[PDB]
Amino acid sequence: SGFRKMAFPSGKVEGCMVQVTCGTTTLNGLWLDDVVYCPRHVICTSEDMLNPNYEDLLIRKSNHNFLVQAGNVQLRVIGHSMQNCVLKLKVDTANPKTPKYKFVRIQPGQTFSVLACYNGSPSGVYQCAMRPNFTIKGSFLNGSCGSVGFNIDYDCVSFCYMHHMELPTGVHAGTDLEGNFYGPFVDRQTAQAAGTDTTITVNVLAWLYAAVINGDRWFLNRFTTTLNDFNLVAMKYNYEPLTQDHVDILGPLSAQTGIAVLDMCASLKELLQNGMNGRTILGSALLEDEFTPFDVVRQCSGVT
Amino acid sequence: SGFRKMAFPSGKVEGCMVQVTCGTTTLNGLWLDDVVYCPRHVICTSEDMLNPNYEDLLIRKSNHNFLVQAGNVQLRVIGHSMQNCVLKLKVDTANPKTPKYKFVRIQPGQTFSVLACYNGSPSGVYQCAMRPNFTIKGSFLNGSCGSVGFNIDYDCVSFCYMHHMELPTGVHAGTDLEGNFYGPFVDRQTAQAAGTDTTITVNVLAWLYAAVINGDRWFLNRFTTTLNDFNLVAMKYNYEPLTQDHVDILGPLSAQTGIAVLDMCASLKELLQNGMNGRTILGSALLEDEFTPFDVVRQCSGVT
Ligand SMILES: Cc1ccncc1NC(=O)CN1C(=O)COc2ccc(Cl)cc21
Ligand SMILES: Cc1ccncc1NC(=O)CN1C(=O)COc2ccc(Cl)cc21
Repeated sequence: SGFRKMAFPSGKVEGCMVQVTCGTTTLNGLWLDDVVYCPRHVICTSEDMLNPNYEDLLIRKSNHNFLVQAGNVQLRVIGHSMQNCVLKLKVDTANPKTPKYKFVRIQPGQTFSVLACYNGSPSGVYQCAMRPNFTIKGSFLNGSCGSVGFNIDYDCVSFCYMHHMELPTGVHAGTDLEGNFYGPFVDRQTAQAAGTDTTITVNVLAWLYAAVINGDRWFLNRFTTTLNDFNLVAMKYNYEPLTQDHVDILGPLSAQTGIAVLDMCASLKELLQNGMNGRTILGSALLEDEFTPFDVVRQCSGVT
Repeated sequence: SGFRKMAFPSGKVEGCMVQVTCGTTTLNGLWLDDVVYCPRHVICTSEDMLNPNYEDLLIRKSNHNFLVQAGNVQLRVIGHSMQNCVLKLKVDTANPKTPKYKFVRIQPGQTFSVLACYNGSPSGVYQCAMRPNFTIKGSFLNGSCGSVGFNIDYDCVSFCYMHHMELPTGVHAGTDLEGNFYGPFVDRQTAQAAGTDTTITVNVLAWLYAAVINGDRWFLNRFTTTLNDFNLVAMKYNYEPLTQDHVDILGPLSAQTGIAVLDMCASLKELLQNGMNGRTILGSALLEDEFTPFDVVRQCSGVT
């Protein structure tokens, strides 16, 4: 028992981290097979970042301008290309530590682990959710660009995120591994509206189920609700409307605990309307939304 | 910017995890050089656990009864010995993935990362603190025994914890890597009092400094306090008394922000007495104590 914000073991991803330098800019790159992926803004100076013409900036660069170093050793760059907001540097050596991997575009509300890196060296690992507005609330500093987000299914690493920037509001934005930004963001130093965010309802309900499994049950009540009634409350409190697909994904947790999904919705309704009255749930004094129903099942079953 | 409960990258520790089986019990072991360390209760059956005579139980075991498997391959056991509550199994092969390492006994209030494992396979990584009462609030299930806690200083892994048991209260207890339990616990299935716990004051103050660095500053006030006055409040709210050694450890954070330690103590005093009035600090609705002043400095500087 016990429930923690757990990240996937980062070993398979640590083996892929490299440092990429172009001119005076150094950031992180991901070396998979004979290709190194990194944010295309590695080719900019600070002066270029207000409105960079990436196509023109990249034309001034040759393979030998991209310095790629895998810890101690230097990689030989034999090709370079830009795909959306990422650069792909072809190297003459396939990474011997390349794990089985996939590139995936995650849905808002899904979670993943981030291996924060600086100068190609891993500094720490944390779990987070892709917000409904396609931002992530990470922990990143200057030099963290190129750090990646991922999930692991037994021996396969599905890379879903590459870090690009911090918005003026302190939140984070990035791309999938094909260089497409999540959300409306562009890789330019401009103020950028991140949409209205909402709380990931299906994940809060999953976390209330994790709470019951682990013995925190004070919030359970004698009530039930309907999807319509619950959604009027979700509306008022800026929670994502609950759908039958979310109820379906919560089936395994409802089966394990014997608590019907709509009954858990009535506990969440009372918590939204009344607050937590100075009490905690799984060590938190707020409703947590960074655990998916899959995360709860994985953590509560002991999947490796 | 941003502040997360970040764990150390687990790669160096994943390389050391093995499965240890003795009879019908399987748990995790730590393979460093030519020795595998694991909880001594691997030699018990469920019947033995009410009051095991470990010396007698171990005399019934020979080297060949300890099945050690490093993922796919089997290790040959050439010696076994019990040191406090750990077994040390000498193997004929030194672990080729052994990192630079140390065994350390951590102080209560210090933090570390845990790589939760099942059947010798890593399942996830999370950061936690050793509570003042020498328990840890982890996330562990049956089979997690032998999972380790550690910290990393550049290339050196300091192992500080090995998981042994869950107390009837759902909290966790374990040993240093010499097999000495943290706290008054014994490796026996008996109800065991974990002392009165307290909140780690120096870590809450470190986290309020992390909040200011990251822009959360609503809790700052026009007041100051003294160590004596602050300690009367710490007493009432079950917080550890603050000492000059804690103020000294907070020096770098006070220097970075320009907020004197006693002025931050006055913000913490007002938060203890008034609560957070429905507001949050770094995404938390309670006062967080799982970040040491070293953790805050490391996270806010980008140490790899
Ligand atoms: C400093 C920091 C902290 C956390 N995560 C990332 C960063 N770094 C950046 O954001 C880099 N960067 C700027 O600093 C400003 O101009 C930009 C415009 C576009 C893009 Cl892609 C990057 C930038
Ligand atoms: C189940 C679980 C969940 C989380 N962490 C650990 C465990 N496992 C245990 O605690 C094993 N175990 C018992 O189950 C009961 O008897 C004991 C007495 C002493 C010692 Cl050392 C171990 C045990």
